[PDB]
Amino acid sequence: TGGSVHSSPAIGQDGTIYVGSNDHYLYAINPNGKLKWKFETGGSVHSSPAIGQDGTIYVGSNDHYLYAINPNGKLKWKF
Amino acid sequence: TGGSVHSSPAIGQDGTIYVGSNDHYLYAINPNGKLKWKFETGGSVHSSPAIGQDGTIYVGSNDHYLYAINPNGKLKWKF
Amino acid sequence: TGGSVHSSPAIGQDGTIYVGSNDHYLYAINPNGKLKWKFETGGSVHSSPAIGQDGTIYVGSNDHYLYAINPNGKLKWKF
Amino acid sequence: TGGSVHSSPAIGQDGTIYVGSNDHYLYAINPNGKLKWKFETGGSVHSSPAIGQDGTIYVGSNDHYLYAINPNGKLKWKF
Ligand SMILES: [Zn+2]
Ligand SMILES: [Zn+2]
Ligand SMILES: [Zn+2]
Ligand SMILES: [Zn+2]
Ligand SMILES: [Zn+2]
Ligand SMILES: [Zn+2]
Ligand SMILES: [Zn+2]
Ligand SMILES: [Zn+2]
Repeated sequence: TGGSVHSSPAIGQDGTIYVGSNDHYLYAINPNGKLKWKFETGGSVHSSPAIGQDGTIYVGSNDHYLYAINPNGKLKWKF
Repeated sequence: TGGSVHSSPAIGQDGTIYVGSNDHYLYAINPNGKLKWKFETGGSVHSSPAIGQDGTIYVGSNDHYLYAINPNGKLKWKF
Repeated sequence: TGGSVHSSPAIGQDGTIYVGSNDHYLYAINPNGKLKWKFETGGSVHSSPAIGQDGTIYVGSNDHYLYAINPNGKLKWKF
Repeated sequence: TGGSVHSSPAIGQDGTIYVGSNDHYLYAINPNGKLKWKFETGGSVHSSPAIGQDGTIYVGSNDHYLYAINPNGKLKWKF
């Protein structure tokens, strides 16, 4: 990555490892080690992501925002 | 929100995203992005909430308190 | 409690809420709100407890120790 | 251990307790209390490990790295 990983990884149903980092990013990583995508946030992602029934990744950041991100990496919504 | 989200989101059985923030609040957010309710606490909510069989949300805060909150947003009890 | 709750609560199979606090303690709390027991540790319990198949509560502390605690509150072992 | 345990323990399917520590290590501990193995990292392991279907332990560290570790203790990959 590019920042310390204080976030705890969540594992998708397809096996994808979802984790945040204090480099302002959220990383989706395949089990083989290659990166699926990364979603840039406005602050350090200290929160551990959560996965719902639809596969949406819910993670908070140090920019007052709670990000909802689709499995493909596009932003669903943000609070 | 109004504060950095160091808390990790818990996802309800109905799909509701439960998360805390260091703005002293606990947020219940629908999957569509709209807010269900928020419960104000006496300190920054750094702990990640937990959900039991009855749907009660258990989360700790930086005010020495462990809050138990019903799914509708009213306080069950606090330790 | 007596200290800020940075630990995230784990919920037992009987419904018991297991959480730590930075007052050096680990708290087991019944869903009704009354306390089951508390196990004193040598440092602030910042880690979130985990529960295994036998009901043992595994939680780390800021005293270099990883505590294993039986459901009744007595120490199983510590690393 | 040799450092404060800010990481939250993950419990394997065989019962093994996987946890990190700020002594730069990741600890795999049998339920009897004896250590299975430890994997040294380049920074304090503040993240809580996660376990996938294959039993791989995914944990982040304060050295910008996301470690993937096989159940036997050898490194799968790292990001
Ligand atoms: Zn760094
Ligand atoms: Zn930053
Ligand atoms: Zn801020
Ligand atoms: Zn405050
Ligand atoms: Zn205090
Ligand atoms: Zn202390
Ligand atoms: Zn120390
Ligand atoms: Zn160090």
